[PDB]
Amino acid sequence: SMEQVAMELRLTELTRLLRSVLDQLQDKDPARIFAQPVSLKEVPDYLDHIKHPMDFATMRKRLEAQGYKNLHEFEEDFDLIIDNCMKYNARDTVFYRAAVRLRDQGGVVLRQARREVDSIG
Repeated sequence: SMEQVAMELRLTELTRLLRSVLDQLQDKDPARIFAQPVSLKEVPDYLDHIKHPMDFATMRKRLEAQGYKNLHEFEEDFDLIIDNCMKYNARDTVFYRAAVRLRDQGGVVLRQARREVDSIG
């Protein structure tokens, strides 16, 4: 149908916007601490601690399959990156600290993304 097409154009444009959001958030991680899945070879117990692992490469795979229906879904995944780290790693670690800085800096990008998603529909 023409409606299904219109819908798919909206999803494609959301994907366009979320791809830009993703690039902006990932720039706030210049150390690349969150770029890839935590290695289960290198942290073999990880899944005993963290039930839903997340990372920026995993988000990008989902993004490129148009797997985020709305900004809320995307933000859920971003928040998992941060919250997983802040639980697994102690407060005094470079990892925890990287997550705090990512959360704080990402807030700004996400605040305007939400306005853009609502604004453009």
